[PDB]
Amino acid sequence: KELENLSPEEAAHQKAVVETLLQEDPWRVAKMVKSYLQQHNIPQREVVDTTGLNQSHLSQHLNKGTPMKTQKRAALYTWYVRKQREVAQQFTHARNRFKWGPASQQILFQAYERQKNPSKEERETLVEECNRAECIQRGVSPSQAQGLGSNLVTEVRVYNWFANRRKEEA
Amino acid sequence: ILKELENLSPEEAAHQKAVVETLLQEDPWRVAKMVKSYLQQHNIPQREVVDTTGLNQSHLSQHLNKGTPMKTQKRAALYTWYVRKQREVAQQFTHRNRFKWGPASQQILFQAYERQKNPSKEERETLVEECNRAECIQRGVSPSQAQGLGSNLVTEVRVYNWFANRRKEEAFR
DNA sequence: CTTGGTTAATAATTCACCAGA
DNA sequence: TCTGGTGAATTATTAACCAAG
Repeated sequence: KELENLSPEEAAHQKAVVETLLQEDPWRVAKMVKSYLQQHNIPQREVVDTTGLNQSHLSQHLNKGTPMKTQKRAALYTWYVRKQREVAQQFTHARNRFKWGPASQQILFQAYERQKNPSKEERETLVEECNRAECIQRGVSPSQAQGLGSNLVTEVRVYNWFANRRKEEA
Repeated sequence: ILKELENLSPEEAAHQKAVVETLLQEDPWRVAKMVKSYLQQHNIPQREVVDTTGLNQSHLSQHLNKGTPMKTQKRAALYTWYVRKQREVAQQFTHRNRFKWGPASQQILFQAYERQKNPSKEERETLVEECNRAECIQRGVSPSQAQGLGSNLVTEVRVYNWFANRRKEEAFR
């Protein structure tokens, strides 16, 4: 079961962390929040949907060094620190639209450069070849940590990454 | 309250039905490029099209900027809109939509800035008219005193926010 | 299956807009 | 004479179906 996602002493840590970041340099902290969001391909939307921060604003702050009031940044830094409810999910092999991580794509291109063939066999030869990459890229790495949740490479996807790439070239 | 007392002309419409009827045979993409260049030049919000072409924003874009296949009926709504749109040639003649900076105006504003960020209202309303020139010129009809740029007509306030923004554009890099 | 068509979503961008010093 | 902060709006880009050879 779950009985850990809430510890006062532990939480204190979360909180204490936010006040170290809200004292650090915003853009330094920002590009940290970005890198994570990147590494873990987390829908920008998921953040907004919860911090109540303005999409345009957030984007502008994470990609451009646009000024964000402390209280706001507090909202972000928190969500960020509390988000590691995600490692608990990659630690226990036990919505959001799927997103192709750069890692999986760099290879998705192979089969294409090699042979745009959609073989439901030489597909898996990449499905777990992507997921192994996705898992690697984002800290963890057990070929089996299924904590990829919604970003997990599947054939309800790979087949499409080829399909689409097809409808492209002329 | 400008007039268009021929707006509903027999021949006039007849010709419209024929041209869309033509492009509809022409290469779908060559037409797009055409529709795109018009939209670009006159800096028309893609959105204005979508609202009245009942076409899918994503779709309209993909077709116009990429080689995305669109079935006839829609591409029909497009052209029809396109040719009907070329009505506003009246607006530029007979001397509600978010404003936008055409390239010609912008390439000119960078100087008035890289030169010296001087936002002197003495120099602002000087620029408004200089860009407002390029705009008309870039888009044929050059009757400067023909506020035909309508929603896209450069104003003192714009150049302000522009300069303002560009300055504040110099943040964490 | 897959290619013509098509889009709900997501997010970068653009242009503003406002509070004070 | 703006400038930190902010955001409603617009649009390129995503990852999808879906009908039908």
